[PDB]
Parts: sequence; structure tokens; C-alpha cells
Amino acid sequence: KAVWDWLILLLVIYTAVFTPYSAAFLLKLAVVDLIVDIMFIVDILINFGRIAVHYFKGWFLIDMVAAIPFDLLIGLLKTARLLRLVRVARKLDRYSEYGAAVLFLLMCTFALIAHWLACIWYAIGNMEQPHRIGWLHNLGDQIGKPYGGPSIKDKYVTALYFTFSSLTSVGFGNVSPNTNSEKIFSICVMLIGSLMYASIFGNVSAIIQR
Amino acid sequence: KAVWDWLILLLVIYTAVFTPYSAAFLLKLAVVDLIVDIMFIVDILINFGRIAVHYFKGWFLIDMVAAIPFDLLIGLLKTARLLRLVRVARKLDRYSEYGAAVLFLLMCTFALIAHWLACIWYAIGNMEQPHRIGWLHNLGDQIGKPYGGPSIKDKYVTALYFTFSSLTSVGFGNVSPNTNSEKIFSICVMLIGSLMYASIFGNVSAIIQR
Amino acid sequence: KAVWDWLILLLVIYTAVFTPYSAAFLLKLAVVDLIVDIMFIVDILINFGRIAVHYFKGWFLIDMVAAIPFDLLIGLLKTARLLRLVRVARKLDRYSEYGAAVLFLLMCTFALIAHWLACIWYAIGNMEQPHRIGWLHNLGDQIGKPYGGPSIKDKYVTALYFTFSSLTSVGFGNVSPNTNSEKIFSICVMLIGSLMYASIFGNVSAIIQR
Amino acid sequence: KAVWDWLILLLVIYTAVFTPYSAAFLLKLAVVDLIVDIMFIVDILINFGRIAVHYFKGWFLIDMVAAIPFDLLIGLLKTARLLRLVRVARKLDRYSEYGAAVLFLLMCTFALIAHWLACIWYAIGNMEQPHRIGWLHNLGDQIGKPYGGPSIKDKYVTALYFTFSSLTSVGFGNVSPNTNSEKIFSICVMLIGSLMYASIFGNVSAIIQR
Repeated sequence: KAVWDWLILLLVIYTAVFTPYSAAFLLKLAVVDLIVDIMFIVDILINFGRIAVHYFKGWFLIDMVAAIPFDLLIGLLKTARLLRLVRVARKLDRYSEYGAAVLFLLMCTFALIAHWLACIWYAIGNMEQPHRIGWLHNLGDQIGKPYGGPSIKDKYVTALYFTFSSLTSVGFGNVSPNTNSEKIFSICVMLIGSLMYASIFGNVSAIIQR
Repeated sequence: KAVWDWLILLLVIYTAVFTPYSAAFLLKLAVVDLIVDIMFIVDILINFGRIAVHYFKGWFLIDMVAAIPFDLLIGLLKTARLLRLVRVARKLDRYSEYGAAVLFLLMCTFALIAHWLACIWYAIGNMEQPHRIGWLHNLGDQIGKPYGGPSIKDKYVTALYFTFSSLTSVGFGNVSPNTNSEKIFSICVMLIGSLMYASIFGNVSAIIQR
Repeated sequence: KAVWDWLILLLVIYTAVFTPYSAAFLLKLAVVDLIVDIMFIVDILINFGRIAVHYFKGWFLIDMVAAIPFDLLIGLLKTARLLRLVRVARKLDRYSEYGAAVLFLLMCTFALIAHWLACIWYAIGNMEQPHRIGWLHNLGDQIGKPYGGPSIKDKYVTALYFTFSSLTSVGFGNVSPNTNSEKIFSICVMLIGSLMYASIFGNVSAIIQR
Repeated sequence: KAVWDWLILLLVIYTAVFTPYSAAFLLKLAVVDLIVDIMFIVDILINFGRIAVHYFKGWFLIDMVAAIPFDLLIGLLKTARLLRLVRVARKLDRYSEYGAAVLFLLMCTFALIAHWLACIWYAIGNMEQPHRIGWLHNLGDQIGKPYGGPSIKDKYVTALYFTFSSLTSVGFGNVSPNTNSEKIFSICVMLIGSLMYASIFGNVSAIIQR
């Protein structure tokens, strides 16, 4: 039970890494998804004589709708598995005991936000690709893979690197927005970064200053 | 009167967004402008029998000149409506109790500063076109507009994105100053961007812990 | 007496702005410089029988050399007037009586550091005349004035803009170091600019609250 | 004894500068490092009978492995000498007695982190070169030394300048990551640089006033 919370947190991080990635890139492992689904079913069963009503009156519908699959584009309904991130929100008291723990959580949420923004950036670039101005075409031209096109590894790495440069306000200039939708996404990313980078690294400076 | 105060704040935001955009881009719907003008006249009437003398010798001498229609260049003279921004700067106590409202107002005024700088940047760029040097010519080249140049949407989005990149100290390298006017404007933008970035984001970091 | 010190501050700002500029650029008006010298001699004269020995044992040794003419490559010795900058390094207690004065002084010294680094950058770019490599050639190609070469206005504006971008960590990419001397100078600029940016803007964020 | 340990710190900085540099670049005079290791052996002898056994039970192994010559991948074994950096890592209570000394050590450790990251970057470039995607090819194209190729001076200066730009979040755009290995290394460098920049410069801003 004491170590079960950390396992649940690790599974939540795994699903928050691999659900947006799968939806954005792989839609176009299954056994691991089945295993984590079984583990989350075990956890929701564990969460439950007089405590049943208490759990029913709060944070039961969310877990019930998250655990049950939508397996009857039917694969897009699997994006609802992101609701499991609320579990770490309702148990933040146990995860905030150690300064190392909260520092690792801050780095993890920085990486998670960067990964989600990379998934959105790739989705935009792919939805604009069939309709030589987007970032995918320039990236393919600059790595010797003219549009075929770059591999999934190259596309994901480029998107994550661009998102990290935009969030950290580096702007290497290798890849830059060139379409109106890309420019608006970049502006929104600039606002999001200016907020979250400032807040998170202020918290980090507070932690180290302790 | 609180609902009226927040409605007046919304109208002030609307005019601060749409009069400099109009002056910069549109010059070479009216129903919304007429409705907002009527609402501001209603507000100045509501502002007022003992307090009438008090308000007459106060902000009335500014509100009257900010509300008089100049329909006797009229398009350039309509910029005097920017004096309505003092209607919210004189009642900071009304908009400083929610806590999150302060953060929202700070982020909104950051966006408004970016929008005003974008309007000034477009005004600088457009006045240099008749004279491939300049941000407008390069922007048209990037998309494929033989500057028949880019549409108003593309020009505004590019200007806003460049201003946000300069203010956030990213420097994407897609849009860069090349003329001495643009270079001096960018130096001034860098100075005021450092100022506003430091002050505003130190403030928001201050409230983020509360 | 009170007015005299602020006038001396204005004069020292003038000389700190126009001595490095003249040395860096105009090596290849005099009446204003002569009037400035007259005022500085007047200041040394008023700076004075009991206190005469006190001043003689104090700052007189450094003050006298910085103001006596070195008239006889002979113009390279003119930089001696830069030693007058310490005259305002001893009346901080009088120049910091108002917070707005502190803010103005901080922005003035930031701009002065940018100006001095721009002069050094131009000297570095101009000493590389014997040998497409270098910022001056790139700038001359950018603004459509191939080497001849860009005017002094364009060269100074480009140098100041590059120095400001380096100090504020924007990195527009219009001008980038491309030579070993330029790269080493840029590394030193990055180090000192990060240090002074952090210090100055932390102090500024402290000032705005106070 | 103070001068002895200050010389210890100086030679520790020397080896931290010159061992990774040699390992990365100079692989293909030794008198300086010969005297340095002789001096380290003399320090070991000085450190040593009541306290000799106590210190033997303590750190004796650390300066035993990092001092014994490996003369007999064969030449790469000298990288074990970087373990001498912990000699100053056990005397922070003494090396942090002065605020100016603290700032000097912070600047030195920032420069050392940049130097180590530049060595790693150059090692990546060299292992990728024989396989224009690499940064070394682009560097050779920029300067007048097309691939032969740039000399060791140019390569090291470019690596250090790029690493400093990445850490300081400038993004000059002259040299930018272009391969998957370079992009991943740049993401890691962005994270590391953000963290260390925040911590170190928060500390520095905490020292400037005092």
C-alpha cells in the first residue's frame, strides 16, 4: 500500500507519455497497455464496509470512466485515459514530503508539458503537410530526407527539440514557424512558456535556496 | 455597479485592441463601435446632484475629450479614444481583490503591449515598402507572396509573433530587423521588453505562491 | 551646489558616451568638447584653504590627469577623459536619493555597457580588414551596400543592436560571430552580460517594489 | 597551510580544464602535468601517526586511484584523474569563507560546465563526422576552411561558443543541432543549462547585495 502509490504514479507517468504520443504519431506495446489496464483495475478495486459510500461520494465516476476501455476512428476514444493524471493531483500530499521528490516532479511535469506540446506541434505539421512551407518539409530537406519523409524518430525528436527551445527561450533557428497556424501555435507556446517556465523555475530556486 | 464596472473594463479592452489595429492595418464593423460609444456615453452619464460638481472638476475633462466623436484625417484622429484606458487605471481597487484577477490582468496587459508593439512594427514596415530589404518583403518571400503581397491576416500574425519573440527573448530568426529604422525599433523593443518582462513576471511569481 | 552635481553627472554621461564612440569610429564637434573641458576645469577649480590639503591628499591625483590636455595616432591618447567616470562613483549617496533616480541610473549604465561593447565590437570588426567572414561584410551584404561599405550610422546601429541582443539573450540571428576573435569576444560578452543582466535586473525588481 | 590548499584548488582547476580537453581533442608538453601529479603525490604524503590511520579509513582510496599513473583505450585510462575534483569538494566550508571567492568559484564552475559540455559536443561531432548533417561540416563551410577542415583551435572555440550560447539561452543560430544525436544532446544540454543557470545565478543574485 505504501509502495503502491509510487507504482501508480509511475504508471500514470507512463500513460501520460504514451497516450498522446500514440494518438499523435502512431495512429497514422499492446501487452504493456493491457498490463497497465489490469493494474489500474486492481487499484480501483483496492480503493474500495462503510467506506464504500464515502468513495462513491467523490472521485468514483472519473476512475470508472478512465478504467473502462472504449474498445467496441474508434482509437481516438483512448485519449480519455489521460484522466488518470487526476490521481496524482488528489494525492499530492504524499508526494510532497521530500524536496527531492518535488524537484523530480517539477522536472517530470516540465518534460510532460514539452512532450504534449511536441505532440500538438506534430499533429499540426502533419495536418498541414498534404495541404513546402511547414516544418516537416524543411526538416526533411535539412536532414537529407526530401518528402517518403523523415522517420518517426526524426519527427518526434525534432518536435521535442523545437518545443524545448521555445519553452526555454533559446530559439536555435534550425526549425521555425512559417505558416499562420504554426505562428499562432508558437505564440500560444510563448505565452505558456513565459508562464510555466517562470513559475516552475521560481519554485526550483526556492527549493534549492532552502 | 460592479457588473457595470466589469463591462466597462471589457469595453476598454475591446477598444484598446481594436483602435490601434484599425489605425495601423485597416486604414488604406461600425455597428460594434457605435454600440460601444453609446455604452460609454451611458457610463459617463451614470457617473454623475452634489457629486456632479465633484466629478465635473475631476476626470470629466478627460472623459469628455475621450468620448466626443470626431466625425466633422478622421481615421488618424480617432486614436484619441485610447484615452479611455484611464477609466480602468483610476479604479485599481475595484480590480484587485479576486487574486487571480490580478494575474489575468497582468497577462492581458502583456498581450496588449505585444499587440501595440505589433501595430507599431507594421506601421514602420508598411511605410518603407514604397521606398528585398525589410520584414514585409522577406515575409512575403517566405510564404510565396511577391510583395500583391501577404494578406492582412498574415501580416498581423507575423508582426504579433515577432513582437512576442522579441519580448520573450526567444529570437526565432524567421523575422529579423534589417533596416536602421527596424534596428532602432528593435533596440527600443528589447529595452522595454526587458523592463516589462522583469516587472510583470516577478509580480506573477509573487502571486503564484499565494 | 546641488544643481552642480547633476550637471556634472550629465557631463560625465556625455563624455562616457562620446569618447569611446569617437575613438572607435572617427579614427579613420570640437567646440562642444572644448566647452565640456572648460566646465570640467571649472569643476576642479571649485573643488577646493583648510580643505585644500584634504582634497590634494584625496582625489586630486587622479582628477588632475583625467582633465589636463594631452595635446602635442596622437588622438588615441584622448581616451584619458574616461577616468572622469569615477567622479560620480563617489556621490552615490547623493544620486540615489530617489528610487526613480536609481532606476534611471541603472538603465543608463546598462546602455553604457552596451555602447562600450558596441565600440569594442566595431573595433574588432574593423581590425579584420586584410581578410565573407566577419560581421561587417555580412552587414554590408545584408543592407545592400557591398564593400566602400556601409556608412558609420549603419555600422554603429548594427553593432549596438547586436550587443543589445547578446546582452538581453535574444540572438536574432541577423548578425552572428564567424571569426575566432569575434567568437571569443562573444563568449566574454555572454558571460559578463549574463552576470550584469542578473545583477541589474534583480536590483530593478527590488526597486519597483520599493 | 592556506596557501597549500589554495594551490591545491588551482591545480584541481587546471586538471579539470586540461584532462577532458586532452581526452576529447588531443587523442590522435607533458612536463606540466608531470609536475602537477608530483605535487599531488607530495600532498598525499603530507596528508599521511594517530591521524594517519583515521585518514586511511577515510578518503585514502580516492586520492590513491586518482594519483597512481596508468602507464603500461590504453591512453584513454588517464581520464580517472578527474576524480581529483572531489579534493575541493570536501572543503567548501573553507573555500566559501569570502563572498567574492564564492562568486569566483561560481563563475569558474559555470565555465567548467561549459567546457565539459563543449568537450562532449566535440566528441559527438568527431564520432559522427566519418559517417552536411554534422555540425563540423557546417562549421567548415562557414569559415574559410572547407573539409582537411577547421583546426583544433577553431573547433574548440566553436564548441565552447555554441555550448555557452545554449547554456545562456541565446541561440545565435550560427551553429545549431542538426542530427538526432546532436538534437538529443541539445535537449539534455537545454535541461541541464536551465537548471544550473537558475540555481547558480539565483545564488549570484543572492551574493551581489552582500
